[PDB]
Amino acid sequence: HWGYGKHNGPEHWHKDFPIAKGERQSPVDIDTHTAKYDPSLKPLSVSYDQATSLRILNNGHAFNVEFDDSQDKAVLKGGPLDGTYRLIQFHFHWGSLDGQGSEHTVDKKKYAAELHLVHWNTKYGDFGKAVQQPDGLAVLGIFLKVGSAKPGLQKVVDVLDSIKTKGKSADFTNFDPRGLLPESLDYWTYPGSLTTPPLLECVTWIVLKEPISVSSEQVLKFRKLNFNGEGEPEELMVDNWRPAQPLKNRQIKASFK
Ligand SMILES: Nc1nnc(SCC(=O)Nc2ccc(S(N)(=O)=O)cc2)s1
Ligand SMILES: Nc1nnc(SCC(=O)Nc2ccc(S(N)(=O)=O)cc2)s1
Ligand SMILES: [Zn+2]
Repeated sequence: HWGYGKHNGPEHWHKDFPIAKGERQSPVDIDTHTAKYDPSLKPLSVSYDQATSLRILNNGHAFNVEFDDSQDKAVLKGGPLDGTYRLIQFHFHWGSLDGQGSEHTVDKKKYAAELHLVHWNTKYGDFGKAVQQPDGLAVLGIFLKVGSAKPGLQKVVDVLDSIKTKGKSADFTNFDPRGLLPESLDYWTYPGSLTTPPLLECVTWIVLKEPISVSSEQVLKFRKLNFNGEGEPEELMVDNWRPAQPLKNRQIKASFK
């Protein structure tokens, strides 16, 4: 099955998922000088006051913090989006070292990690139908750099010891994802894809310009997770990022001057 190793990593994915070589794949490098300011773009509306986290899961590729998406709560609107997108999960991608880990890059700069808050378009009724549509998902991407600790991340960090291996989950209620946001909601946006198989071309990407700072100790704890299941050979969960893909016929738009 697919993964991040030499024999099953991103360069192999196209054999089982030929859309890997498609026209709107993610991530991409964001060339800041060629991204054009679009004054028609709206401020992003992130309304996470209500949300309701349920669980955290090690799925063998990353860990997902999952939300109850059965009601109109935790929604992303505005920005480049038409209509309302509901939060279902967030997860991260990160490196073996602080100098790599992000999926998107900024003028070729790689951040230590990248947070993806995943939302589905409520006009398609649920996530499984939404991923079959070109405007089905909106993923809010946030870069992580290593410096000061992010206090709002620590509850996530501390539960990781309980989901070390693939297939482990833990109750994870009352986690407020507002604690993971930077101050500014300035963003870049472009049409793309899921960055893991099945690589579906269903995502409006919204990537925040301002990174959050996390501590070295916080990211070191991400790197203690395992790709493998319990009682299998230990493979540290590191470098679970897809490299930048060809931009092809797309424009990246900036919300800010
Ligand atoms: N039952 C088994 N499933 N997988 C194995 S290891 C060999 C294997 O399946 N390799 C492999 C499978 C899929 C992909 S891919 N194209 O990256 O999804 C890459 C590599 S033994
Ligand atoms: N009916 C279906 N249920 N689930 C699926 S695919 C699930 C999935 O692959 N989700 C997912 C994958 C990648 C990303 S990402 N890294 O944010 O582009 C977000 C979300 S199709
Ligand atoms: Zn992701």
